[PDB]
Amino acid sequence: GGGVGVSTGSYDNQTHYKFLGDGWVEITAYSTRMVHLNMPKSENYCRVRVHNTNDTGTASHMAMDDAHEQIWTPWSLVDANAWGVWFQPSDWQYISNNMIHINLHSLDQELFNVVIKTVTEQNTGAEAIKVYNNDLTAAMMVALDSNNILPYTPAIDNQETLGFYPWKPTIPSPYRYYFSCDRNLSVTYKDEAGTITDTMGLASGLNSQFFTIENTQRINLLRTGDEYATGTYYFDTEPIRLTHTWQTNRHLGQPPQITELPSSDTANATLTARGYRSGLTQIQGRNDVTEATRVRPAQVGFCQPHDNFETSRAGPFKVPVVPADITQGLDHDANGSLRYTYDKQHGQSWASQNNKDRYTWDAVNYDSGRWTNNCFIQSVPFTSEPNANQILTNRDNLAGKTDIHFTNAFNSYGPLTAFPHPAPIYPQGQIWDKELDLEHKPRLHTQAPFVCKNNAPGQLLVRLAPNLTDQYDPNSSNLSRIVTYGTFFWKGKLTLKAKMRPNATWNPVFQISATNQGTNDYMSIERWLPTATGNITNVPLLSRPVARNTY
Amino acid sequence: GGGVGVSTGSYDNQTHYKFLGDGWVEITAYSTRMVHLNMPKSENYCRVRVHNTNDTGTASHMAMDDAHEQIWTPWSLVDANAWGVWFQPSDWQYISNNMIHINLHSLDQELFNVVIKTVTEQNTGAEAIKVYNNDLTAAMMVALDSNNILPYTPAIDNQETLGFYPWKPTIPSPYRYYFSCDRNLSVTYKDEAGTITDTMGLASGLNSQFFTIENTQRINLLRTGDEYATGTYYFDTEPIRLTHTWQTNRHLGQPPQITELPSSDTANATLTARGYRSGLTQIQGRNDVTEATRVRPAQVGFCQPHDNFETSRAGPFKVPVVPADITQGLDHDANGSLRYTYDKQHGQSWASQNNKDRYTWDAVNYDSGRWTNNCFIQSVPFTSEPNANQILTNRDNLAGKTDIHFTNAFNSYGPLTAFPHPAPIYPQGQIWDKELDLEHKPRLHTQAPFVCKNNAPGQLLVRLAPNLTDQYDPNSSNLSRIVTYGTFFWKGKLTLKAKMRPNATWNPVFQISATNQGTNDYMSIERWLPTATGNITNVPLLSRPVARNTY
Amino acid sequence: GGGVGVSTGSYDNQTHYKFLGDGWVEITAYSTRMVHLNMPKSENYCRVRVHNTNDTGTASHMAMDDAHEQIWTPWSLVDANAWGVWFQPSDWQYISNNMIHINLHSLDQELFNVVIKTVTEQNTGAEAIKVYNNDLTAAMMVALDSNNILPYTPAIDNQETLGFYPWKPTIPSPYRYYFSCDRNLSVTYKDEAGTITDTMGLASGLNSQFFTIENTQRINLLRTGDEYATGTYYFDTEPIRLTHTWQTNRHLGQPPQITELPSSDTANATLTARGYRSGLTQIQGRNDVTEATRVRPAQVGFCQPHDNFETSRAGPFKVPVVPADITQGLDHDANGSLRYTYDKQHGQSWASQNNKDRYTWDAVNYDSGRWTNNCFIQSVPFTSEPNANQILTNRDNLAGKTDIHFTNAFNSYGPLTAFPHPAPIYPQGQIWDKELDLEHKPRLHTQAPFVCKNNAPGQLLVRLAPNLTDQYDPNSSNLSRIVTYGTFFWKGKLTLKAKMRPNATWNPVFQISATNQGTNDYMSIERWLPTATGNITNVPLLSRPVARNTY
Ligand SMILES: CC(=O)N[C@@H]1[C@@H](O)[C@H](O[C@@H]2O[C@H](CO)[C@H](O)[C@H](O[C@]3(C(=O)O)C[C@H](O)[C@@H](NC(C)=O)[C@H]([C@H](O)[C@H](O)CO)O3)[C@H]2O)[C@@H](CO)O[C@H]1O
Ligand SMILES: CC(=O)N[C@@H]1[C@@H](O)[C@H](O[C@@H]2O[C@H](CO)[C@H](O)[C@H](O[C@]3(C(=O)O)C[C@H](O)[C@@H](NC(C)=O)[C@H]([C@H](O)[C@H](O)CO)O3)[C@H]2O)[C@@H](CO)O[C@H]1O
Ligand SMILES: CC(=O)N[C@@H]1[C@@H](O)[C@H](O[C@@H]2O[C@H](CO)[C@H](O)[C@H](O[C@]3(C(=O)O)C[C@H](O)[C@@H](NC(C)=O)[C@H]([C@H](O)[C@H](O)CO)O3)[C@H]2O)[C@@H](CO)O[C@H]1O
Repeated sequence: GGGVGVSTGSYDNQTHYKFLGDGWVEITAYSTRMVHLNMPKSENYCRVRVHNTNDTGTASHMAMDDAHEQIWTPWSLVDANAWGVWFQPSDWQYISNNMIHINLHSLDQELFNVVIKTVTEQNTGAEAIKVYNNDLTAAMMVALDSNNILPYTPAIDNQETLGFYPWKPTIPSPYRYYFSCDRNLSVTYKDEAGTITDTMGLASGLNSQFFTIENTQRINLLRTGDEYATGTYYFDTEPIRLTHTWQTNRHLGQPPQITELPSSDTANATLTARGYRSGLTQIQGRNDVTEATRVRPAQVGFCQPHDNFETSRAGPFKVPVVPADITQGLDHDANGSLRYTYDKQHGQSWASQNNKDRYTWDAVNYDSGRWTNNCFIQSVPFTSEPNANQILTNRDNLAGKTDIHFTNAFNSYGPLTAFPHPAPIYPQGQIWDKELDLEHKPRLHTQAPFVCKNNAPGQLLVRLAPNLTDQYDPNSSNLSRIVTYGTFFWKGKLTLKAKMRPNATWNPVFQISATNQGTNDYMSIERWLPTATGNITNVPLLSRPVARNTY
Repeated sequence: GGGVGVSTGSYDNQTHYKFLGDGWVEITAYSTRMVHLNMPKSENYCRVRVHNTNDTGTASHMAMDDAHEQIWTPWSLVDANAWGVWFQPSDWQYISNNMIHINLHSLDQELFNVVIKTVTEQNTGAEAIKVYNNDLTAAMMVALDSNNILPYTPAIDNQETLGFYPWKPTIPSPYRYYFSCDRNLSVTYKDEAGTITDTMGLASGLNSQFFTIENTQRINLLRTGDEYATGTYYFDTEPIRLTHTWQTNRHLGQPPQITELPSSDTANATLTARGYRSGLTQIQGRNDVTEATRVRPAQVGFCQPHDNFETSRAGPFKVPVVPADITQGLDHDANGSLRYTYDKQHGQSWASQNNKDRYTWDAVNYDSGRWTNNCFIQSVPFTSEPNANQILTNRDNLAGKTDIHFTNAFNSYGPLTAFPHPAPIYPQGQIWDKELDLEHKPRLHTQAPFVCKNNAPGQLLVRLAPNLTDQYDPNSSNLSRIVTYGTFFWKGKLTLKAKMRPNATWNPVFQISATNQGTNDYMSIERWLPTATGNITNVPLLSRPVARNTY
Repeated sequence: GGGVGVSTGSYDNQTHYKFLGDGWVEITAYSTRMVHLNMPKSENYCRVRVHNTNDTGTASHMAMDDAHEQIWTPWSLVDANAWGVWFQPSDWQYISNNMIHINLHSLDQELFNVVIKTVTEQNTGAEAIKVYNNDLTAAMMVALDSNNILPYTPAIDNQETLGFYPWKPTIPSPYRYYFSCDRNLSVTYKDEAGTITDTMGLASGLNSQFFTIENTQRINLLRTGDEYATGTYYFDTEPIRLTHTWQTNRHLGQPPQITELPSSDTANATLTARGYRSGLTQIQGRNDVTEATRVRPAQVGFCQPHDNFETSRAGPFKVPVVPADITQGLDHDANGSLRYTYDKQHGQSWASQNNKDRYTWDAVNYDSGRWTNNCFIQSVPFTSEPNANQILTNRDNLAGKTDIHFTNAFNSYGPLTAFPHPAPIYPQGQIWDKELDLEHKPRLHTQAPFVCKNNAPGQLLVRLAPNLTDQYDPNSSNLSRIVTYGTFFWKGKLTLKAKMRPNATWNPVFQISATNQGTNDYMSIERWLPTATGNITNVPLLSRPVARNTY
């Protein structure tokens, strides 16, 4: 039933594995958090703009423009979407090593053991002690948006999701969303003479959308004995592959036939002379077949315009880039490696004195990357040994500029392009994402492995109902109210489908393994262990350890 | 149902006896305690090491090395395993006198009448009074580990088990477990010149295990009206014998036949001359049969290496020793007598000004002990009247050292060895123990009479759920929280099977009996009685009073 | 049906995995080999002795004595018992990483596609060409001993088992067994004056056993179209644990309670003073409790007499030693680490110019090892700070000899001893073994994980039936016969039961992983890969990667 002095739920953070048959595993991940909620700093919906002129008023600083318009709401959201919420590091190891693909099934959520307290300051003076006592009749307002009427607002974008540590309490993310506003910011370079427009526009009768939680939602009122339960949500998603691909566009198909086996282990094999070699090529006018010029089934990976900034009405923004392997040439931005910034709750370490910690994720698929300094375009009719005018290298100045080269603006994407879908990032990364409502849709989102086809799981919104003092004027601009905060337990259940991997290879596969301390190896075990004072860190685990044959 | 203002359980500490048939008794022992729980001194799992260089940095002090590595947890354990929890002294007398063997059957446990209070300090100043008031919505976290996933950690090792006095409240033991770390400590003697290594190692990727209660367990949340009940656990164990054996290896079999009965009560009987005596001996080349040299069915008891310190990766440790009778020669360590150190809650007396009280338990089986100064080895071919070179005594210096003798290093254990299983120690001693997970297992554990064959009874873990103030930063290193403590009642039911003893002897058997005060006899009654100020002591009762025929 | 020109079997070397339910896996390993058989070098049973006087005629060389007596038989045995026959390296990785325990179920064997050819030398002269042609009517003799009447003779002892490479043909091991003979070899040291007896004895009417394959067995005759199939054999065995134990005798039980948590990550925690500490110890006369001297449930591991040579009638031999961890002190022989010697067929590399390759296997269980220089025995009554006469160290000269110390002769094994069962060695190691027919049996065999309780799987014996020329005299001492050899396919199916491991730990477990070439790390991948000329090596894989809680 429930009431004062009776718990409305239980605490389960453990993860379970059922083996359903041959190779198939049902993974059930329970997660529970104690959540700390503060009375909102304003009772009102606010429409606020951040316009930073100090940064953008001076030339060439375009890329740091923050200017936008947002609706601030008194509500806060409980957002469970990150991988670090659901699993402990060893679970991720076990899944990553043993399973060929995995998929989302269902999601459950609960709120229980609501506690609301009021704060009074007794013994006013140098002592200034605070007294804490229960308000048994106070309520917490809870709303779930199942129909996704409100703007969809993943909390992991700002790393505001529930913490990754079962035994540490966590806080909600305050709910907010963008509002339509036009921005004009002119494009300049460093120390350029002129004037930067740097203006924002008036509200648009066309594009204005102001949503209210109270008008769009059914709000449940939870006192202490109350509990709230979301129904079971079911994902419709495609499974993601947990094995990386090594196999480049030059590894596809049948190798050339060697003339004979080499005599010693140090010797190299030889091939039929390229003039006499059989094969298929799209080069005209030459009788040759070379491993580089032979036709392949598809383009694996593609060149992407990198550090591309395009401007629509809202302002400049960087065009996303499909994550691919940074090659031996290490260039990160061409291949669009992800870079995370996160706090102690989600990562970092309590030993760290910095405000945030940063990690650059490199794609684990060694096939589709591009190494730009070694890319080139050659003139037609094709020739062996091109001269300087017959080949375009990455050392060539585009539009007479020293640091701009054709690979900056070059886009090779086309019908023949094939690339792997990027990989989940265990402690910090977005599990699922809502699909855009546009008619023509992207083939993949960049940050999130799973995209909900029809309807995303709802956003769970909470706030404290206001406690009013004895004096309340509805027409007053300032509102006096009782200082109040609350805590509650969030529990959720995430079910996944996965399948065990085969091993057909003679040789041992790569695995995620712990390593002794004292060597600086990334997997050195002490990083997953507590310290003497209880400091702990949770760092990104490599994913997709095991290789796969593409073709 | 339960709620605020309704008790969720009852208090039964009394012990019951059912007589089920011929000689068979079902013993049901109820025990109840009020338990006092403090908010944990840290919210974090901590990995801490104690390395005492002051003791081990100087030579010959090896035996006092404390160095290890442990995981400190915020959780506390309620541990009912000691004999002093379950029985009052007269119950132990009654069982020990009348019963030939006894065995464990089942165990139940309950938690009820949870009370949680918060502490505030009013009237700040010289008065500095504390105010106590109920937090009705606060919860206590409870976890039972049935599957024994967590490291198994008997609280009686440190004497941290629940107190032995029904009317006195008791406290939990904080839960902690060892963590893998390597230690190097060199071996030295007193005033030896050199350097002692005395180092500890870095964490091991191989051996590191860090467990979390939240990740491995299902935690129940208990408010005031809530109660928790363990299911019934069932022991699989072998019964233990409650009668001692007197019968030495020289008492086995048929005595020699006397020539004639003696003439007076003071006279001694005589035997057939050893040269003419019939018998069986393993001595070669002599025609004799003596009571000492005649063959016996088995070796009763065996010589043990004593004060043996062996070193694996973790450090030096003393090898355990099967408890046996300290003989007329009184030597304790050769026969491995147990020595307990315990506090007022478990023993001692509230009249005592010492921090702890100490008792040395001597084995009650008078057969299998070894008296070392009278042990010797004799050369082959055997001879009567050996000279100094033909016999090895315990006065002989081994490796040219004054205080080391062969009985230190000598191990006689073999296929013919038979010894009694040691005995339970009533007020302070471990009732049951979990079996090691190794493949080749010890025949008995040294401290505990009962060893659980398959799965030990679960460990019962508790903590207070954190109470947070109005200001909580998840990323802050320091955590401010409301001062909170709680109390609850622990109740348990331990069922035992026992069988009454026969008496076939003409003469009266030895019994455990009280004795008048004024003589210093160990059983003097005032030790079991309260004092004027209420001080009470509970001291070890001898066990296995009644003799038994071995063969 | 079968006949000339029809194959009687198929080639399956692949390994299969069925998932039967929760955590349970049925592993089916097929293995197939082409076997090359030569006409035996003698048609007779021969009783031969090797007596090497050159080695043992001179003092101190006792340990190299090879002297024995054997029955040489014309038969050869096909022996499938090694782990390297059944699995490819990645299969062993997969099993070793993911499975907590494993057990033998059944064994099948087949012989098919028998080919027998005769050799004639045409064009006698400098050319001396050999001609090969089929003898269609020739037969191969096949016998399986199900009842184990013949002496049991594992071929892996000499590393004569079928090769580890599916695509490489292999040869049988010629069948032979020991014959009873007495040897006298006196014990001497280097450059000792005297005479060494070094004799062997005459045949014993008591102990002589001469077995014949033809008299004890039913032999099947296989021509080309014939095939042979063993029935299904079923093992009765205990499963073996695939997880190592780290937990030393000093890691057992509850750690001491620290006074307070340390202030900084560099600080060490402190414990209650040993004089005031509660606990249980077997030391008498001291009021202390130390981590080294506190009582533990059992002895984990034990000291073993090492390089112990005992002599029965047959000669000197080294006493086996239970494999245990070689500690930080690295001493191998005290802990009995295994050392293998093997050829290219079973290992090594075809790049190697040495005749054999050698590997020393160190036990993977980090608990039960002994580090001998740090072991010591201390005098009674116990004292802190012993002087030189009060402690026996490993630097102390035993019997006045420089290099002999008490740990050489010291045996701590007893009732309290517990140790792990050693681990399987993947490429080279014996899977199963027959149990000795003695009444009192060893608790484990040293080399083989699995011991057959009742009846071992039969030995499969083969030979070519003799081809006789036109001239045959039964009474002639020399036998002229047609040069003949044969080939056949051996196929076998080994079924195993295994169970997946749980992971309850927060931190990542250690795993077997491949590693990039260019670092000298043991797991560097190129060792599992072919070379340019086709050379390949198969090296021992570490086993039991994942840690386990002992207690
Ligand atoms: C090209 C050049 O001149 N220098 C580069 C250098 O920029 C690059 O990274 C630097 O070098 C250090 C090497 O110890 C780190 O890699 C630093 O990166 C940090 C970061 O991104 O801020 C530090 C941070 O602490 C790290 N993360 C954690 C959880 O500790 C991350 C992390 O290692 C990476 O993100 C991995 O993806 O890196 C940065 O100052 C180095 C890279 O080796 O190469 C030089 O040539
Ligand atoms: C050999 C020698 O030089 N002297 C020994 C002496 O060590 C030994 O014990 C001492 O003598 C007194 C006699 O009154 C006690 O036996 C002391 O032992 C204590 C102990 O272990 O600390 C005192 C303690 O108070 C006692 N326990 C309780 C509950 O009161 C225990 C207890 O009596 C024993 O453990 C019984 O097992 O003993 C100690 O100072 C004596 C023993 O008689 O013999 C001398 O020769
Ligand atoms: C104590 C001392 O004076 N020297 C030891 C030394 O004996 C010991 O081993 C030697 O050092 C080399 C180091 O490269 C090898 O370990 C050699 O061992 C061999 C062997 O057993 O013959 C060589 C062999 O090729 C190796 N096996 C394979 C398959 O390649 C094996 C193998 O590495 C081991 O058996 C592993 O168990 O070793 C030997 O000459 C070294 C060990 O590091 O330590 C010195 O201190």
